[PDB]
Amino acid sequence: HMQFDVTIEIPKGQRNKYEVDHETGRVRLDRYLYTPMAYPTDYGFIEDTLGDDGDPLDALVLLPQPVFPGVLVAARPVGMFRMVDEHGGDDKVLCVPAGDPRWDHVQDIGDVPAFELDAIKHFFVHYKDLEPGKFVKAADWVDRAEAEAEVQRSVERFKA
Amino acid sequence: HMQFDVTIEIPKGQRNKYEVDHETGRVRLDRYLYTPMAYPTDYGFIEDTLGDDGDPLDALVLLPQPVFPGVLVAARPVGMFRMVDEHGGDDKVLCVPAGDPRWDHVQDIGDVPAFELDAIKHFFVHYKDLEPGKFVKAADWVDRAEAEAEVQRSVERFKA
Amino acid sequence: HMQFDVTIEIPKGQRNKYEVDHETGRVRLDRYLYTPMAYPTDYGFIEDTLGDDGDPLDALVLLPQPVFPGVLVAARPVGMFRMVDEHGGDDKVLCVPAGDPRWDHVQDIGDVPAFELDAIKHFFVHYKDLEPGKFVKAADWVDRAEAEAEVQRSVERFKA
Amino acid sequence: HMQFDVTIEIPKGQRNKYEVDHETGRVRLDRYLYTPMAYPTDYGFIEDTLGDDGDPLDALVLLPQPVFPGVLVAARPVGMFRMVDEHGGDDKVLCVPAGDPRWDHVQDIGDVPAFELDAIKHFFVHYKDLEPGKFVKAADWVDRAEAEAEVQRSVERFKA
Amino acid sequence: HMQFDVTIEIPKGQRNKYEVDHETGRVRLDRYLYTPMAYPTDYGFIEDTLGDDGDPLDALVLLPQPVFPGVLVAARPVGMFRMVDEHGGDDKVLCVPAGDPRWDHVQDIGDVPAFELDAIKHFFVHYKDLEPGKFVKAADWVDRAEAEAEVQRSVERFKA
Amino acid sequence: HMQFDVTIEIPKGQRNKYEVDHETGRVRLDRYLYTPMAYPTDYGFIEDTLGDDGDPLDALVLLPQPVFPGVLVAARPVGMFRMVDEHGGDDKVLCVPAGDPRWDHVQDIGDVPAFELDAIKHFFVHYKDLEPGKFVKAADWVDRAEAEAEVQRSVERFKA
Repeated sequence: HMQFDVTIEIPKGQRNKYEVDHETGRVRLDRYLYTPMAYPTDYGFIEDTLGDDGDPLDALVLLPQPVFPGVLVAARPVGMFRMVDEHGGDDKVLCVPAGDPRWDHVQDIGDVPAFELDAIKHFFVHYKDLEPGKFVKAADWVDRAEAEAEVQRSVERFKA
Repeated sequence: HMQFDVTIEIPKGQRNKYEVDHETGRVRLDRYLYTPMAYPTDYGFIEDTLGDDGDPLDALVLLPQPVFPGVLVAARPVGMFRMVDEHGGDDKVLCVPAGDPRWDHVQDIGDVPAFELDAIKHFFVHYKDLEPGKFVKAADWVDRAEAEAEVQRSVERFKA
Repeated sequence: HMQFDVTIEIPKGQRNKYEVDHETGRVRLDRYLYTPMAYPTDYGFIEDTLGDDGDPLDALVLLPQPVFPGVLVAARPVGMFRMVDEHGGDDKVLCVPAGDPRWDHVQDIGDVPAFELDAIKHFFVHYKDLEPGKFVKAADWVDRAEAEAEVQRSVERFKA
Repeated sequence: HMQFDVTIEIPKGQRNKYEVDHETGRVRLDRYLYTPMAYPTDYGFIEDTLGDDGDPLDALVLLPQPVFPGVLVAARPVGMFRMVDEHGGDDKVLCVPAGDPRWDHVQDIGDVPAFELDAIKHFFVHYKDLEPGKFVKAADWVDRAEAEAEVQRSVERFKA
Repeated sequence: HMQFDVTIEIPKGQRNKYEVDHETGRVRLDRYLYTPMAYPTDYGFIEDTLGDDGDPLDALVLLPQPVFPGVLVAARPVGMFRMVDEHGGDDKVLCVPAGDPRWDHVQDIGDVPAFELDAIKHFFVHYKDLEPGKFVKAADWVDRAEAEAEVQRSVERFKA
Repeated sequence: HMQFDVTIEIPKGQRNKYEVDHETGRVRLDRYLYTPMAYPTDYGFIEDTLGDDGDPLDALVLLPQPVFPGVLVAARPVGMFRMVDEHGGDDKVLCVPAGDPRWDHVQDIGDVPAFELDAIKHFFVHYKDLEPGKFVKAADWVDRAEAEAEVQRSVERFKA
C-alpha cells in the first residue's frame, strides 16, 4: 500500500551528477563524475522526507524510459540499498512506478534480478573511486519491509 | 491577433506522458504509454485557462525542433482537434509560434496538410487502445474561429 | 540450442523505416512512417534466410539498449508473431540475445509479458493505418517451436 | 576567489534559443535561430546580477558535458566576451566550474585556446545574420580582471 | 520523373563532417567543423555520378527526420545551390524523397521558403570562415531544370 | 610523423560493446556491459594491424564529439595503455586526430591530464568486474615511442 513521490534528479545513463537545492527546488549540477560510470537507474529523493543522515531519503526508480532532472514520479518501494559511506548513512530506496500494473510482479527485493542489483551496487561502490576522501563501510540489499520502515521514520521526522 | 503562452509538457516523439501538477507547477511522469506510439507534436496546455472539462485547455504546437517538458512558448491558434473521450471534452488547440514570420503561411486549419492532421488524429484515437475503460466518441478538426472562441471562454472562466 | 545472426535495421523507438538492400548490404530509408508510431523493439531480419514470402525472415530482438541500423546481434528465438498482410506472409521471429545469461528466464512465448506482446501486436496492426492499400488478415503469437521450424525451413531454402 | 551561480538557459549545441523569464523563473523558447548555428558553449546568466544593459549578466560555461535548460552551475570567471550590438552592451562572462580541480589550469583568458575563443566569437558575430535590424559594433575578448569587475558592479546594482 | 539514390553522409544538425571514401564505401570523419555551425539539411552525394569538379555530385535532402551516415535515400531534385569555392565547382542538388506524396507540393525551387534557402546558403558561405585558404566566389540558387541537367551530365560522365 | 586509420567501434559514452567482425567488416553487438560503466573515449582498432595478441591493435581516440560505430578517423599516437588481462596482451594506443592543429599541444603522454588517464584506466580495470573469469595483471601508461613501436611491429605482422 505504501507509495510516495520521488523527484528524479539524475536520469539513468548520466555522468552529470545533478542535485536539487532543497531550499529552493532548483536543479544544480553538483559535478561531472570523475569515473567513467553512469547512474544505473533514475535516481533522486523522496519528497517530504528527513532521512537518517538529516538529508532527504534517496531513491532509485526502475523505469522503461528515463525522465528529465526535476520530474516527479509516484513510486512504491520494493527494497533498499543500505550503505554507509563518508557522508554517513546513505541508503537508497529501490522503487517501481505506483499504480502501474506492468510492475505488479515486482513486490520485494527477490523480484529484482541479481544482475541488476549487482550493477547498482557496483555503481555506488565505485563511482567515487577517483575522488579523494571517499569510502564505503557497508553496502547491502535489504527488503521492502526495511525500506518501508525507513520511509516511515523519515516522513515522521520531516513532519516533526 | 490572438496569442497566448503554452506550457509544453510533452515534446514531440515522446512515449513518456508528462503532465504538470497545476497546483505547484511541478512536472510529473503520469505514465509510460501502453501503445507503441509517440506524441505527434509538442503537447501541453494554455496558461491561465479553465477549459470545457474544468481542466487547463490543451494545446498542440507545431515547431521546427521540440522543446523540453515545462518550457513556455508564445503561440497563436490555427485550428483545433475537437474530441470527446472518457474524460469528457478533450479538445486540443492547434498552434504555431507567435511572432515568427516563418509560420505566417499557416493561419487556419486548411493551411496544415491532411497528412499531418490525420497523423495527429491517429495518435489521439489509438494511444489509449491498450488501456482499460477508454473511448473516443467524437474526433474532428475545426477551424481557427472555433479554437479562438474556446480559448476566449476558457480565459474568462479562469478569471471568474 | 538454436541461434542465428540478426541484422537490426530499425532500432527501438524509430519512426524512420530503414531497410537493407539485400543485393548490396546497404542501409536505405524506405520511408518515414505515416502514423505517429515507433518500432516497439529493435527490428530486422535473420541473416542467410529465405522466408515464406520469398524475403529474409524478419526478427524482433529484445534488448536493454537499442543498436544502430546495420548492426548484427547473435540471437535465439523465443516465439513468433504470425501475420498475414498485403505482402502475404509476414512473420516476425521474437528473439533475445544468445549467450547472455541475463535473458535465461526467457525461453518461450509465455515468458514475455502480455503488455509487451500486446504493444508489439498493436504496432504491426496499426502502423500502416494511414497508407493506402494495406491490410492485416491474421495476427497471432505462436511459440518457440513454431518459430524454430520457420527459421529452419528458411535456412534450408536459402541454401537450396 | 570569485565564484557565483550561473543558470544555464541554453546547452551547448542548441539552435533553440531558450531564455528565463526573470519575473517567474520559467524557461521560455524565445525562438528557433534563423541561421544554421548552435550555441558554442552552455550559455545563460549569472544569478543576482543587474548588468550594464539593465539585464542579468550573461555567462558562458565551459563543461565536459552540457546540462539542461534551467540548471544551476557554480562557476568562476576566466575572461569575458565584450560586445556591443543592437541591444546595447551585451557582454558574456566566460567561466569554468568552481571547485573542480580538472579546470585549475584555466585561470585567465590566455588559458583558453584561440580556436575555442574564435569559434565563440564567430557564433555571436553571425547567429543573427538572417534577422532584420541586428548589428555588432564591437566584439573583443578581455581578461579575468575585467570580467570580475563587471560581475562586481552587477552584483552591487542588483542589491541596490 | 528524375530520381536517384543519395547517400547521406551528414545528418542535419551535425558539426562532425563525415564523408565517404568512394574507393571503399567506408564512412570517415573528415573533421570537426571549426565554426559553431551545423549542417542545415541531411547532406551527401548522388550515387553513380561524376560531377563538374571530378567528384560525386553533392546533394541536400529535405526530410522530416534525419538519417544516419551512410544511409541511402531515393530522392528527386527540386533545385540546386550553385557555388564556386576553393575546391572549384561545388554545387549541391536540393532534393526531396522520391515517391513520397507528402512532398508533392515541392516541385521546383520556388516551392522552398526563402527562410530555408537562406539558412542553407548561410551555412555554406560561413562554415569554413575559421579555416585558412577558403573562399566563396559565387553562391546562388538555381531551378530544377538546371539541377537535372547537372545530374544528367554527371551520370553520363560516371558511365563514360 | 606516424599516422594511421582507426575504425571506431564504440563511441564515447556507450554501454553497448560493439565490435567489428574482421572477416567481413560488419559491426556486431558483442554484449551490453554488465557494469554501470561507459567507454571513456571513442574506442576501436587500427586498420591493417596484427597486434601482440594476434588481434587488430586497439585504439582510443580523443575527440571533441563522438562518431558512430564503423567510422574511420585518421589518427596519430600520443601514448598507450599497456594492459595484460584474461585475453593476454591487450594494449590500447591513445590517439588524437591527425592533421588537426587543435590537437598540436598533445604530442606525448605527459600532455594528457592525469584526471583523463586515470578515468580511462578505471574503465578498463573495472568494466568486467561483474563478468566471470576476468582479470587484470598489469595496467600502466607508456609513452608515444612505445606506442609507435607497437604500431610498427603490428603493421609489419599484418603485411607478413
